[PDB]
Amino acid sequence: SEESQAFQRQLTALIGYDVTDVSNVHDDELEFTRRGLVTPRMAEVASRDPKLYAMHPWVTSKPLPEYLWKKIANNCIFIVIHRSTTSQTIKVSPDDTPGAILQSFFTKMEQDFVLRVCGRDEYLVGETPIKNFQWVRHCLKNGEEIHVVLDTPPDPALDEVRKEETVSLWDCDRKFRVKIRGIDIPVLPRNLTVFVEANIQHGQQVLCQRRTSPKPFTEEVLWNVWLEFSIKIKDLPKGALLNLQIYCQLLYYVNLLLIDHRFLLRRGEYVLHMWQISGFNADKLTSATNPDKENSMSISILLDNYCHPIALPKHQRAEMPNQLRKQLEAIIATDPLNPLTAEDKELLWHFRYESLKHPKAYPKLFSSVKWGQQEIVAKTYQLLARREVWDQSALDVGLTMQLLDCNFSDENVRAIAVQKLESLEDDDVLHYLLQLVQAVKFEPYHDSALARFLLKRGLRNKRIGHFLFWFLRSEIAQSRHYQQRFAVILEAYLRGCGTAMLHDFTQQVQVIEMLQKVTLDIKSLSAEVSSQVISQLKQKLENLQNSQLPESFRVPYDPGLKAGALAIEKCKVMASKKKPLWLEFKCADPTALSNETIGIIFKHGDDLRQDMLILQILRIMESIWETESLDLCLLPYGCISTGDKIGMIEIVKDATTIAKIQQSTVGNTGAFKDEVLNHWLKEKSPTEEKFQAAVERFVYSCAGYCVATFVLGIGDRHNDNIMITETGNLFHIDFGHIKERVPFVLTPDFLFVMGTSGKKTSPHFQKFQDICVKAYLALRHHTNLLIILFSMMLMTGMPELTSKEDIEYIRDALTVGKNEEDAKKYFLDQIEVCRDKGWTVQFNWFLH
Ligand SMILES: COc1ccc(-c2cccc(S(=O)(=O)N3CCN(c4nccnc4-c4ccc(OC)cc4)CC3)c2)cc1
Repeated sequence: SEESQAFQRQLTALIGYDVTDVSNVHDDELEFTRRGLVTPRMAEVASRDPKLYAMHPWVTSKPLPEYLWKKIANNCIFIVIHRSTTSQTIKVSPDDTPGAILQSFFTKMEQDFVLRVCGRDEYLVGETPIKNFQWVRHCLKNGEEIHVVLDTPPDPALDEVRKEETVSLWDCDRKFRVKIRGIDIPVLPRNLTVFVEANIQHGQQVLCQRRTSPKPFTEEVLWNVWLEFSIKIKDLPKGALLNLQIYCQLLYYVNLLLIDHRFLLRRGEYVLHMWQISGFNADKLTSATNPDKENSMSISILLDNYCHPIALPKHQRAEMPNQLRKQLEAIIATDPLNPLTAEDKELLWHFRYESLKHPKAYPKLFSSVKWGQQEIVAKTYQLLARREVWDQSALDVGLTMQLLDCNFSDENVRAIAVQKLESLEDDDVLHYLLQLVQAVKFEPYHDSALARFLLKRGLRNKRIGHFLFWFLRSEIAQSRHYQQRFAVILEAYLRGCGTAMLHDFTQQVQVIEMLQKVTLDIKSLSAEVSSQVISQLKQKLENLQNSQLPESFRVPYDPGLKAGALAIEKCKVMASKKKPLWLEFKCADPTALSNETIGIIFKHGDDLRQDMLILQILRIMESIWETESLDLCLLPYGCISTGDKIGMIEIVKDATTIAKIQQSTVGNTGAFKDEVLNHWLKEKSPTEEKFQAAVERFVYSCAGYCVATFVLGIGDRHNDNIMITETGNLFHIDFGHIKERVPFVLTPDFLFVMGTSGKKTSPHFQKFQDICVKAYLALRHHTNLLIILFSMMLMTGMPELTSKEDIEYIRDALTVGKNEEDAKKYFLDQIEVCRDKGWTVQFNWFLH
């Protein structure tokens, strides 16, 4: 039809990639995944409650934090309910249902009304106590009033979805072989000899290696040689990768899955365009080929074809000594970055039913399996069929994440990690979502349980689905390595989210494309900002607003908010290397009880996915702290990669950098004075109440950021990259932008404000040291979780292209090993290194 061809053409523009494109493909896998995902998508669309889908309430089952409780004086919460123009402040209990709060409204003077948060497409509905709604919790934390507009449900017809579209391998004792025909590149000019190393890999584990003779590095090098491996064909596991690498030293690589998605041994002829190494990475593991056929290195190979095909079948007492049990338990209580030795692995494997009794043992036990041995692998599966302990176990997200990393390539190992994730409520899925999307890079096949968990969760909740879109779209628009997989996963989502989200995504995508042009132009007018730039900006925004540009769009980093018209007078270009656009918008919603403006920074030039990852991890730290009743007042500002080297960032209101506070100079030229931050703080606070409230928030936020940045290894920052709000909330910005050194930014200007300038102690600095220690020890209760996120982040987001060594930073900084008091002391040390010390690093940067 056309019809369907129009839709597909719609889809393509949203995704920013053509899933029907069959040009950079050498098999069926992608098309096969497209059709495979029809079922899971249709089962979730059909099974969806349409009423709750449309109103997407955002709730949690977590207790309301202690902190939080102390903001509810007499078991009471006030809710102001608007209707045209009148508004009454009902009195409510924290366990009252929105059902109960509507009866308590009509009786306190046609059932079809919901409470809608004023100024936002956010609903307080369903069978949840009002205190357990995240908006309600947001309000309680920030000391704001809870304003709701009594109105009519959203019509679920707007979310309507358009009706849609052998010889056994274990009988083969032959050793496996690949013919290397040759390599061909259109131009050399690196400025030698070369060989091809051929690896049989299973999830980063090298099973097997054969290599070619060196030959001179011409534009074309023929070999043309059989490389016979030590490994039999019957022992090739599912997920086995043929990895082909070109040396002198590593210059190019490419991969070919040896067992395909239909369980068939790969046969025949391939010409494969390779990826280049650029002067330890999820990129190294991709099954995708370079689409750039004009410029890339190519390798030509032949797989030992047999006119008969080869599948891959689908698998159908005693007691431990006391001291070996203790040997084992010591292994199991060791952290994720701790190397297993050959001995440890053998102990793990020999005593593998004992090991199964401990869910924490599983990464290390599955890391002790010989995946290059058909019979051992078979015994691993017999083991995983015996899973009562794993299934009864309390979800541990840290443990589960670990089974979904680069070390686990077996479908069946990974499927029990996803099994566990099913029990996460939507609030927790949102916390981990970007890390779960990224973990899709460690999957061998396009269609995986993980991909289907993400799809399912995205289709079941519009807030999840919103972030799944942008997170997937971000990767598609800058990862050639994975854009084909992620595009197929994104199209799948897109075919089940409903007509209204499709409409919304289009406008957002449209707004974003318009603003890209508008900032490309301004970057190039402005050399390394003049009248005739804020001429041509205010000009271009006008000639768009006003054009062309949508009447409203949803804010991608905060989908409950809708932006309307530009505030053209408030829009500047920031005085910065990359000329970011500071934009401000009118809020589309009339029921918005303020006049405040929606601020959005748009920047070309930098890859914003690193920031995303760090910001997401800090939010995890806050939920970790929340479990121990600590609020460190972070501001993990919104920030979304929207396409290639572009994206938007939340303007935090009433906020300046610390540099600007100092640069009302001060006599440059140079450095720096201790009061000023405090005077600015007094200058911005009216009452002595608010001032001291501000000094307090400062003590918490400073502590949060000192801990959070130290653990992540990104605390040695210059103060043009540290901001503070008028109410005292300190925050770091711009994690892109990742001797003498410093573990964090605690400069004399922060110390004054705490009242310990020049150099002694004070009540506030005493609180600071105490809060830092509690915070630090709380994160350490979750050492494993943090070690896995950090190591995943580096591998999926941090070029570099990183080395077991960069990853080990965090265990050092988390002082793995140590006890509560040696760790308390370590961090109290770090607080002292900053004090010594003072302004040198800030001054030093001046030095240029
Ligand atoms: C207003 O609240 C903010 C929220 C987030 C951010 C932000 C977060 C991450 C990155 C960016 S950026 O790349 O657009 N940024 C880079 C650093 N940057 C500066 N560099 C040197 C000196 N000053 C700045 C700067 C100026 C103003 C400012 O906000 C008022 C923030 C930083 C400005 C623009 C900005 C800035 C302000």
